[PDB]
Amino acid sequence: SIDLSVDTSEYNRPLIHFTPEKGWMNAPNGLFYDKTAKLWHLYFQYNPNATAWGQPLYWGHATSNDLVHWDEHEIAIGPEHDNEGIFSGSIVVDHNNTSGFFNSSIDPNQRIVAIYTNNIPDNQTQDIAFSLDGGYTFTKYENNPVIDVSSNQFRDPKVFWHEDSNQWIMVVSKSQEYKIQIFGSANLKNWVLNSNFSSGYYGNQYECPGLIEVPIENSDKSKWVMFLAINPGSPLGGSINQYFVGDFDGFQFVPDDSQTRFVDIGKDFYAFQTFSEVEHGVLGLAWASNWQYADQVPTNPWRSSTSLARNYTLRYVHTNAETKQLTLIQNPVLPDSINVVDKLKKKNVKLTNKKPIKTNFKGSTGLFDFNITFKVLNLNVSPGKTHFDILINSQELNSSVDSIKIGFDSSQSSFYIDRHIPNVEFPRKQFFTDKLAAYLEPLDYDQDLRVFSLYGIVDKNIIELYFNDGTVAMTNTFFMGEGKYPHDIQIVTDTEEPLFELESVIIRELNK
Amino acid sequence: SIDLSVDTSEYNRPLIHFTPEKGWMNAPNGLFYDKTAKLWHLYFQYNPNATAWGQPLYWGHATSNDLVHWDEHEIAIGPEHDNEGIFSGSIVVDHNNTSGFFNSSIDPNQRIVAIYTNNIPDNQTQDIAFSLDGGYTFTKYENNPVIDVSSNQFRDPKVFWHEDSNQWIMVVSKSQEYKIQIFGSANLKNWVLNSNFSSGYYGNQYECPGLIEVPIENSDKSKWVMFLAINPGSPLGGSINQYFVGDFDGFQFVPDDSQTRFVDIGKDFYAFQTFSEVEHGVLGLAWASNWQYADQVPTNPWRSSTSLARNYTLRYVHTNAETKQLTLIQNPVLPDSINVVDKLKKKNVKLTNKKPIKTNFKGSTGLFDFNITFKVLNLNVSPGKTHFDILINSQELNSSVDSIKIGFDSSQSSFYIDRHIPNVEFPRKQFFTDKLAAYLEPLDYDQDLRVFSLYGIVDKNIIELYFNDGTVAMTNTFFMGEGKYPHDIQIVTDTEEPLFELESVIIRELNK
Ligand SMILES: *[C@@H]1O[C@H](CO)[C@@H](O[C@@H]2O[C@H](CO)[C@@H](O[C@@H]3O[C@H](CO)[C@@H](O)[C@H](O)[C@@H]3O)[C@H](O)[C@H]2NC(C)=O)[C@H](O)[C@H]1NC(C)=O
Ligand SMILES: *[C@@H]1O[C@H](CO)[C@@H](O[C@@H]2O[C@H](CO)[C@@H](O)[C@H](O)[C@H]2NC(C)=O)[C@H](O)[C@H]1NC(C)=O
Ligand SMILES: OC[C@H](O)[C@H](O)CO[C@]1(CO)O[C@H](CO)[C@@H](O)[C@@H]1O
Ligand SMILES: OC[C@H](O)[C@H](O)CO[C@]1(CO)O[C@H](CO)[C@@H](O)[C@@H]1O
Ligand SMILES: *[C@@H]1O[C@H](CO)[C@@H](O)[C@H](O)[C@H]1NC(C)=O
Ligand SMILES: *[C@@H]1O[C@H](CO)[C@@H](O)[C@H](O)[C@H]1NC(C)=O
Ligand SMILES: *[C@@H]1O[C@H](CO)[C@@H](O)[C@H](O)[C@H]1NC(C)=O
Ligand SMILES: *[C@@H]1O[C@H](CO)[C@@H](O)[C@H](O)[C@H]1NC(C)=O
Ligand SMILES: *[C@@H]1O[C@H](CO)[C@@H](O)[C@H](O)[C@H]1NC(C)=O
Ligand SMILES: *[C@@H]1O[C@H](CO)[C@@H](O)[C@H](O)[C@H]1NC(C)=O
Ligand SMILES: *[C@@H]1O[C@H](CO)[C@@H](O)[C@H](O)[C@H]1NC(C)=O
Ligand SMILES: *[C@@H]1O[C@H](CO)[C@@H](O)[C@H](O)[C@H]1NC(C)=O
Ligand SMILES: [Zn+2]
Repeated sequence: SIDLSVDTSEYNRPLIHFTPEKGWMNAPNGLFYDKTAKLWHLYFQYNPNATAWGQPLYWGHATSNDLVHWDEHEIAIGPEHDNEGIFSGSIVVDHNNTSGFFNSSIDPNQRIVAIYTNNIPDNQTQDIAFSLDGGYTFTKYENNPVIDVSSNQFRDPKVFWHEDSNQWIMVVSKSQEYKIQIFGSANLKNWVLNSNFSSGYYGNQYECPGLIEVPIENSDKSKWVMFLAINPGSPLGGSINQYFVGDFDGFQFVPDDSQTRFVDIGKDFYAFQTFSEVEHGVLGLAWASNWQYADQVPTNPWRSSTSLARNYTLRYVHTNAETKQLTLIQNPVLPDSINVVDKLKKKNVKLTNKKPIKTNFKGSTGLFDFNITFKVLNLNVSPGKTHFDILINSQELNSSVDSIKIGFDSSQSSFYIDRHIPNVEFPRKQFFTDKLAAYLEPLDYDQDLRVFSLYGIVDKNIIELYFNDGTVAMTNTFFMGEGKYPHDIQIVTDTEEPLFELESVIIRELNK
Repeated sequence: SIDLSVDTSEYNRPLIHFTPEKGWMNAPNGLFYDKTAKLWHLYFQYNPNATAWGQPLYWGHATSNDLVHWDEHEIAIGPEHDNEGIFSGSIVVDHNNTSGFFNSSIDPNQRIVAIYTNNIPDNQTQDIAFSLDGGYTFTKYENNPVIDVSSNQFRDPKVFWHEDSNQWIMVVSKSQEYKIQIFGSANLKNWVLNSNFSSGYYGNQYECPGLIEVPIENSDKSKWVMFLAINPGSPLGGSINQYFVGDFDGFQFVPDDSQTRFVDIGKDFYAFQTFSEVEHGVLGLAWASNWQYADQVPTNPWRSSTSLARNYTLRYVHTNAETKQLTLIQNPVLPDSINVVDKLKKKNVKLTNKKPIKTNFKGSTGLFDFNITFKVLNLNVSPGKTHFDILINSQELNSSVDSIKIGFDSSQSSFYIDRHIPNVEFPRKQFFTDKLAAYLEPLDYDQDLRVFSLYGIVDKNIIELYFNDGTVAMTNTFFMGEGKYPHDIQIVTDTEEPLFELESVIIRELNK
């Protein structure tokens, strides 16, 4: 039912965020690294027959050597019937053949098992499938389901090997009971329920849980981080991801505190999953939309991208002037395989109304990043002027320029985005929150002067912001008018004297 | 420093929300009922010298017989020096003279003690003062402070008599340590620290805690509810109030669960306090703004109102189709001293693009309410049309009408507000979030049809929404252009056939 006569790709298909060539994508699934083939695998909730969610629902599949250049493959897993779906799940590598699926002809690093929710009318079960060809084709286990609790709200298994307790661990959502259930298994087939976990912001239901050891920076120690998706009922409206920091013994997750925190405080970062088989640290990505409007955004013949892959650490950071908290840090994976088409580089710039920064690039890919370290100077200005703005401008088309704005206000110690584009209309835009804010403590002090940093990347219809070296992340989609895409970046202020010193400014036009 | 030559009152001063005649108001303080005088007392953080926060900072004072008609009095409490402030606090009635301040000539119901934070350079302490004239003038205790922990982040005491443990209880914020501290006292002068409580959404700092016994509807049971204000770092940006439900023994508050929930999910409901000496149930109100922009909004010669007084209960409500949670309910206090100028009443209205509801009132007070029960019918419509909208329109003034919109989308089971008023500019409007949403389960089912209810009241610059008989509350200010205020209400949809039946619609023009 997709109309291949209208293609928006030229102006709003991301270059380095994965999108399916056609149809509908939601949650990322089965994320893993093949150490033998040296390949990253992305699977995803996929409806090839429309640009909206529907059954039959499949695992789509793509691979990358570098987490930015993706090759889309044939559908990996499909349902038995048209009114069924292969819902979310994860992949593990069964190196030691605990499952019995793998003989000496399958390299240990390629002993690939998918654990997923099978959705049929009035029933959700956890099922497994194995791949003998490096994750391209799967055979479903003959004795599926591996877990059935007679529920239609029981989904999204994330599985990992727990060395300390010598077993497989599954975290899975009992979605409308607001429980993350922790199961254990010797062989991925026979599972025992070990504990239930309930905390944080409940919203309407629990989805896509995760549980992983995240490294503490400058340390050989880690904490266990429980990830949890809720939708609807996010405090920002719709879908959001949250996390909990604590310890895990193979049976029970015990948070260090009872505080609620979000992974990303943009509108468009949901169903976060981590890659299995990562040698150094923790990598993950999410679905870069919001259930409130994901199926209505003006893209064709596809809807949805993933976020960039991000690298997850824990750092002690000031959440106020007195107090440090061990906080989830994330920074984008952007390797040297990305081409720099053109660059603006400045240092020690005193920003004023007479000294704007303006890119003057020959053309546009619609893919840019900006990297700024700035200091707030001791200058008293009128309350309307305590800010500077990064403007992302389209080309002029039909006599107008569309823009989005990213700013910082020194009186509020807060970043903000305004993704309001007048004259772009789509269904459920009343839920498409335009103004988002993030409070941060200074990254550092230079004498008495507050220092902050900002890294942003814009990729045709998505902007990802990382405040203070990944202390806070904010992911938002944006939809410029037909044919319009990012062409030029400006950094402006209305202050006559300098309130902000840009210690370092690097703005790059990028390409695949 | 206030310019009394410019007065916006005629178009944007609320009729039934308390505002100071001039200057700056923030947190409500010292809320209590005088059972002898039959008088409600409102005190508030008050800067009479500007329409922005500054020291010296005072307790302003107003009284009401009905919680809508307020009489403003002389300042009740002031600081010793100009670089000091009487910060937030509470009042108790010391009926049995545990303090020793009151002889036989002071009616027991009028034995009024204020407990407040004294803010001086580099020090915040808890201090007390007593009134011998029914709360109009205070004498500070000669041995203040009553609590000093050598901190400049130690504020907002809410004190109550705990009958079960036969002592005074103080909840107070150790703001940047993220602790609510619970102290106990025989006499309001000598305090012992009994416990610390840390939970929920931390943001930047803890403020204005509260702890009170709230009744469960249709039962003789109750729970203890801990209230907590955070600012900045609200997930909605800036300032917000949250709550915890559990039990209290006079020493330790123990929540029933570790979930985070907000009292009000509008932008403009902060520093909530409950009235002391309420006979039946729990009444409270808040400051109806957000620290991000409170001191920049285009009102003069005052800034800020309170919310309406609200009546607080607990009810088991569906947060999803399967699961009920004991949830905080709030409904506005709107007594018979409010006059109905005009009303539109409709019932069993099958709403369509050809059947809009439009008020045709002769003039406008700028004060209206709307009370709607509606059913979602089984009709498949295009995704752009799965909603209806309540439009609140200004008069046409120099050929333009300003409006705000409250809607419901049946596909998302969510209400929304859009307070976006283009052309009205003020400092820090980048933080003035325009689009807010609230997910709700149906109030009821009529066979298979989903039933919802909405009560809204608009009072010149503030709209308060109560979804499903107070299941969710949302408070937002809005600023129409110079001279413009609400005049007419419309209820519209774009559906050609009926998707919504308005079972009952009552729209009233009100006056004081
Ligand atoms: C994600 O960020 C982490 C840093 O937090 C990166 O981990 C680092 O990765 C490199 C490999 O690229 C490691 O270097 C190797 O370490 C071994 C053992 O010391 C050494 O013998 C090898 O010669 C090699 O240099 C490095 O140790 C590691 N750092 C930590 C703290 O684990 C990781 O590369 C990032 N991943 C991506 C995709 O960006
Ligand atoms: C707030 O709500 C409670 C009901 O939830 C009201 O309590 C009743 O008040 C009347 C007197 O006005 C008593 O005779 C009843 O016994 C009370 N009922 C319960 C269940 O306690 C209270 O009146 C309300 N207050 C306001 C101002 O609306
Ligand atoms: O249908 C499930 C419900 O609508 C969720 O809010 C979306 O569900 C998720 C998360 O968005 O997508 C998957 C199905 O495509 C499912 O496995 C997962 O829990
Ligand atoms: O001290 C100001 C602080 O940063 C808060 O965000 C505002 O403080 C409050 C709450 O808004 O106002 C009062 C003083 O006006 C103080 O008692 C209370 O904690
Ligand atoms: C859906 O897409 C699948 C996979 O391409 C295809 O085989 C099938 O015919 C389609 N089903 C429907 C209902 O269109
Ligand atoms: C090992 O598995 C391979 C791949 O399916 C299969 O072809 C082969 O027969 C198996 N070998 C043995 C010894 O069973
Ligand atoms: C966990 O939750 C399940 C499903 O509700 C319940 O049956 C079981 O009693 C709980 N188990 C534990 C260990 O709490
Ligand atoms: C941003 O600049 C910092 C400081 O120069 C640098 O170390 C970092 O790698 C840059 N970030 C990105 C994403 O390129
Ligand atoms: C502030 O207002 C108070 C009370 O009206 C008044 O006594 C005083 O003159 C004012 N102080 C300053 C510093 O403006
Ligand atoms: C109570 O104290 C007041 C002064 O505050 C005084 O007017 C009065 O005489 C006293 N009454 C008694 C009964 O001691
Ligand atoms: C409560 O918190 C205070 C301030 O951090 C601390 O000194 C005290 O030891 C704590 N008391 C208890 C009983 O936890
Ligand atoms: C709204 O309508 C209901 C009847 O459905 C009524 O009982 C209730 O009091 C009304 N609310 C207000 C605040 O007027
Ligand atoms: Zn606009």
